[PDB]
Amino acid sequence: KVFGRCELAAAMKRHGLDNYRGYSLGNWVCAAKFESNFNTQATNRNTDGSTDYGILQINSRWWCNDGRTPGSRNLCNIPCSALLSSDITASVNCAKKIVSDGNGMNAWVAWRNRCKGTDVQAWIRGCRL
Ligand SMILES: NC(=[NH2+])NCCC[C@H](N)C(=O)O
Ligand SMILES: NC(=[NH2+])NCCC[C@H](N)C(=O)O
Ligand SMILES: [Cl-]
Ligand SMILES: [Cl-]
Ligand SMILES: [Cl-]
Ligand SMILES: [Cl-]
Repeated sequence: KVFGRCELAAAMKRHGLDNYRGYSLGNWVCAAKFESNFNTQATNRNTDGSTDYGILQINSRWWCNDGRTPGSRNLCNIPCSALLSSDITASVNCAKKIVSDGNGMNAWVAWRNRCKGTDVQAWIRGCRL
């Protein structure tokens, strides 16, 4: 599923991401924009052989099981495929665990490089939330 901008903001809010660990909804929408262009089915292989999955490009190295990332963990206790569903529940629950992990949203390199410090409120502007 390719979400609309306000559509995703709404879904993220419903699943409790808005201001989770102090990160406003706009941060999460901006992160999803540059990670996946709002596409739940996005996948990208990393140089190390792990793969990033879903709207927030969650990595098999630590967070999900894909059966093909040697030495990896599955800290969200899910198959990586659950992160590609049109229902964003698994991605949000896993993102909550990731952002609690110590480095906040810097865990997402695209957020650090393209969203951090910017006017992230623009991402939810005009949305009936
Ligand atoms: N959120 C991340 N993927 N961070 C990268 C390092 C992972 C971190 N050492 C951990 O607790 O698994
Ligand atoms: N070149 C870019 N990546 N621009 C993204 C900024 C989008 C802007 N915050 C908006 O939603 O209207
Ligand atoms: Cl957009
Ligand atoms: Cl594996
Ligand atoms: Cl599995
Ligand atoms: Cl933080």
